Amino acid sequence: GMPHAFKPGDLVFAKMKGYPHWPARIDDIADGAVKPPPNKYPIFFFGTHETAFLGPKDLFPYDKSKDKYGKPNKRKGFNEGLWEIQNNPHASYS
Repeated sequence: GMPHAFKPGDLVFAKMKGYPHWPARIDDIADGAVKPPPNKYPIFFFGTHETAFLGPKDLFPYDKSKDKYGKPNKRKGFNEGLWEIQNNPHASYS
């Protein structure tokens, strides 16, 4: 097939119910691990230990959205996650 819209390493803000748009990346599925439902992706939330499966309606490509969503807030882990996406977005995190 053609390349998917999102691929491992892509940076986003990801939206979950109850939470502000959160700095995140598309992760690899580990060898042998559960794969997402169709047209979903494993999303690693910077500043957290959360990986969740989300679809595109909840994914805001980082460059388009950073001016609006890339602003400090005091949710736990948020500003740490902003630091990570800005300063070391491709490091090992878990």
